[PDB]
Amino acid sequence: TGTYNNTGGFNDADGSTIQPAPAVDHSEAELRDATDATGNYLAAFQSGDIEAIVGAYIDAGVDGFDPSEEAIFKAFEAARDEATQQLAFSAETITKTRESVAYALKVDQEATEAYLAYRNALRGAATSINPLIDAANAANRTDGSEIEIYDNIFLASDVFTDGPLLLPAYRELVALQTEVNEDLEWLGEFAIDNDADNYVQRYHIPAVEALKAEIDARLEAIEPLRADSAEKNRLAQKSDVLVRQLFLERATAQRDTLRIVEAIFATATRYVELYESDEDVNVEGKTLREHYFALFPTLFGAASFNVGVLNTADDAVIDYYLVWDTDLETNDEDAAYAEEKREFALLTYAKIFINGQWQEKVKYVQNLDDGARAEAARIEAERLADEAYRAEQLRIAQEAADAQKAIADALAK
Amino acid sequence: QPAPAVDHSEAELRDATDATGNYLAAFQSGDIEAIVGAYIDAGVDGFDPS
Repeated sequence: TGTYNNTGGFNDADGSTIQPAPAVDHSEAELRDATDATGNYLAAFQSGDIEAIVGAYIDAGVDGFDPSEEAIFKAFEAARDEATQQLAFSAETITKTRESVAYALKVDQEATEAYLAYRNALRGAATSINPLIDAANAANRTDGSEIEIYDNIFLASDVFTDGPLLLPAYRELVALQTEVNEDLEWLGEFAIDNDADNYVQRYHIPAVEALKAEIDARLEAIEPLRADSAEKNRLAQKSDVLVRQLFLERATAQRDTLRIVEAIFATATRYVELYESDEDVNVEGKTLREHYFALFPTLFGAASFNVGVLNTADDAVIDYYLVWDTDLETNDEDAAYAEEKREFALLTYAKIFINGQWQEKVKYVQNLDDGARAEAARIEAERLADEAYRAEQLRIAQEAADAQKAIADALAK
Repeated sequence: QPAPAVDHSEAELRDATDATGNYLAAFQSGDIEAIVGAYIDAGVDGFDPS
């Protein structure tokens, strides 16, 4: 049950029912295009000039302008139908934006998980390597010219920080492995034992071999985590979640404005329709057509408030499409999404107690209307039923009396 | 409700009362933002405005 007028509660034709939001990547350009496809419809309404509104949303008609009320009613009905369709599209825009936001959250969640795993692996390798380096350095008797004195790993890029860079550390580890493999081959020479001031001993080779084996065992496990971290950090940089939140806010404001636009058009259509009509009954000391005319002053303020909100909602997107303060210090952060979500939810909660003021008046007038229309059928229905019942009762009684006369004449014979 | 003489320790009273007094901290503060943040669930990551 769903129409411009309905008695079935929440409706999907307006954007009030529940809808799932799987993580599906809808590009921000798609959001911008879909939102601008509707924002062009509201330029005349947001301007506020009545002449522009009547020129844009109302059709002039045949070259010879017909001033009869029927053409005016038809034009208003067409405008109302167009507004209804625009509202139907703005409904689906919301779900599109929500799915985009969900995907944008999932990607950088996975990216930061992978980064943490890779950093932990690097920290473990750093913990494991250094003691063997010290042990091998302690067991050296050469002059230190070709077989140099080793230095502690990660001398520049401090890995123990929470969010440091991690490529220079890997390159330093690779360079250390290369240096170890280079210095290992000179241990196989024949004239390395030059003199007492520089020579080799028995325990240098086992230490060097153990260090090389540990490095080779660590790198083999380090590699896949580095690859996954790089791949996932590159992917999460191709989507921002803040602009999608802004688009969601803008589309919600657009739907809110389209609601009152449709309400105004429907009110005008119904007011024009009830001209000199049989259904224009009188209630509460006034005519039914009179009740509709009183709705405009409140709508002209509620729509003003909605347009004031939508103007800021529109201006926010244009100035913050691709610029700093929308992307932040690192690839994954929820300290900014949470605050904006909180503010948006608070604004959504607050606005549900404002539109209801005019919603209840519209519901009151509409309720008067369908109550009168539906009550002006039950008398006729019951009258027809009672007439049929009485006719059937009389017919049955008459035929029974005829049957009694029949048996009378039969057994009297 | 009846009330037979049964010894419930004052520490039990304090714990049972504080188990409820934590619920009313946001309401007793009086700030509407704290109330809506504490007693109302935000929902799915994509905030549904329906």
